[PDB]
Amino acid sequence: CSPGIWQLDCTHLEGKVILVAVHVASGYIEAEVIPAETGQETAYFLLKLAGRWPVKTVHTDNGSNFTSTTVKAACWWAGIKQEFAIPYNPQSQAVIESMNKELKKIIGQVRDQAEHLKTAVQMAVFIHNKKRKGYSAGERIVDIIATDIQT
Repeated sequence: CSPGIWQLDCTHLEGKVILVAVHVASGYIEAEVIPAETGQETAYFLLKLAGRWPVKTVHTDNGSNFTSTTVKAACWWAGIKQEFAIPYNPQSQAVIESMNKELKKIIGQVRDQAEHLKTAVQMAVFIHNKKRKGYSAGERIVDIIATDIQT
């Protein structure tokens, strides 16, 4: 997949909101637990992600998520463009559903090893990214980005 493409969605659990970002080419995930879905939270997460990885385009399965002035400002500042659903590449959509499915499963498995849901979500990200499938998603993302540096 292009190395600059990410998917970003929110999922719901225990009355809280989990923002889940997946780097399409590797399956690596980043997530945060946010009070409720807001354009301000989506924008803040996008700016954080773009300062950490070379984010070129972001796709989502809820296009309305990216309407607000504040999200448009964050994409403008960071130089991100939206990847328009339209025929969401079949291999790509399959990566995204699969990583999202895997994360929700892991959260459930570690949930009682943490008091708060946000702690279990980050234990689930950690497990997910370090799981060898072979290399892990964490290994794959650094390989892909590092290889992309050198034209």
